Amino acid sequence: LPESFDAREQWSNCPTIAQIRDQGSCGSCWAFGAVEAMSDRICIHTNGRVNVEVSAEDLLTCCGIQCGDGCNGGYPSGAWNFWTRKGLVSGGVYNSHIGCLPYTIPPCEHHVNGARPPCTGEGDTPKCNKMCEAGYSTSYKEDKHYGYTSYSVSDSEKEIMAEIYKNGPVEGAFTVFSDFLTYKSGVYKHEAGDVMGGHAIRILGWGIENGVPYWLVANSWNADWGDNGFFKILRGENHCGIESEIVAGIPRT
Amino acid sequence: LPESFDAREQWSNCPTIAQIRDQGSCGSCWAFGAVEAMSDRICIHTNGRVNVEVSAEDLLTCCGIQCGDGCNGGYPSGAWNFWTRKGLVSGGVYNSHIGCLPYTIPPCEHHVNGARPPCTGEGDTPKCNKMCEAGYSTSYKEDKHYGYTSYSVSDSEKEIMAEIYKNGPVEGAFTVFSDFLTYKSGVYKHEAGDVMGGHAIRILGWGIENGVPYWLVANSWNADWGDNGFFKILRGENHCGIESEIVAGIPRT
Repeated sequence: LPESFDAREQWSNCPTIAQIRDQGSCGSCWAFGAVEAMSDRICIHTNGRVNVEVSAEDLLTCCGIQCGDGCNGGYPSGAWNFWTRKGLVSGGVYNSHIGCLPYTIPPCEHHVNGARPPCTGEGDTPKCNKMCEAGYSTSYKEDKHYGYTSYSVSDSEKEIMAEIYKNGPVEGAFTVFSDFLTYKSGVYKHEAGDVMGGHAIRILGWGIENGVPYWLVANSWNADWGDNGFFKILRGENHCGIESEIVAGIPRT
Repeated sequence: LPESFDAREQWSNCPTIAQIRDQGSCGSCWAFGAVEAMSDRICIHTNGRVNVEVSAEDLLTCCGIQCGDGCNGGYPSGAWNFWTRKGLVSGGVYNSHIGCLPYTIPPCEHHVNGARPPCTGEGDTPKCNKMCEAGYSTSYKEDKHYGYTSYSVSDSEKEIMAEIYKNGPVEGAFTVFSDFLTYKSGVYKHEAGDVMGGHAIRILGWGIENGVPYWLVANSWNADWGDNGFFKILRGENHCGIESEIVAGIPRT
């Protein structure tokens, strides 16, 4: 296995892999981490032939109790589970107007002095409407994209690495401390600050930066957070349980 | 698979299965759900031959950063990794003087009234003393028992059940609300309640209360909290994440 890896280089024809989104003022990081990596994988699974942004709207509103409690938080493995069964329509970003269900919660500043509104506390969850936005060609039903299988990956570096290399990006989670919130670049290790909680993310590569091994990680706090919305985190010593909740799946053909 | 199951009667030769520990004033439930399930497994796998209380003290204090922040909380999957690599010594309950390193943190009252002092959040992590207590027949390095494997179990009801039924109780986790804290009897469904955090526990069976399918769970809050130390929580609904984070392993024997 190579000394570093990027899903975006390895599968450059797939655009969603370089994309960064915004969950807004809603705790849908469980939903985002999932729908991001599904998009990457549908594309990867099809040599590019299929290129869908899978909807964060669909999963967040329509999943139910299995995924947890919506904008108040949720469970990744419920996400991929719902995907293998009820499956997931496409949906661009806020006012993208692409696919079936574009995401309907606005972008905001996540701990950064920008020009968009302040995010403020987890939004409330919207209802589930089994119908694509008006203008979209096919219906919700016909627009579903299915998972064939989903699974948890074990706490083993080499294993989480083999998975990203062979099947594309995965979903992870980790404890979040205050000192995280103002990350800018380099490799995040924890030193200071209080607990804030788990928070789900999409892992898309690994590498070494000045002696230090890392996971390359996409956050859903838009691109003016961190390193263009991405970040690196210590790899190897379960740092913040980053290696404890890897979940993944294979798209149906 | 059976419609009902109890590891406690499946392997009645295996006493640790029926035992409720007390974690005391320390957030070491991640440690307690693992050594508990590990003991159960060492007993089941050697068919009776080896019977030990695996030490909570050793895990909690000597595992380090791969497991978390000790008494402030940690990560089940880093516990089972530790076992497979560095091993765990024998330790019974507080003032048992059984085994190498018995637990050094006092039993207390956990969201109940009782004869014992109230628990506290304030819980320092005892240091990693790599010495068996005085009297113990065998030295610390000698008394270590090792994991052969550690693995995450996928979010599948039918798959979780079959792991237990074929291999022993498991460790797992769920999101705790405040309505949980005052449970007594019956099957847990989260109705009301506010969010309090994760809780790592040990699952040892399943069944059906009045139509309601549930999982049999050992808490580590002593026996006067709840149903003699155990509780039932609903099944098949990833309810409060119960089917989301299951970890296990096979003893080296």
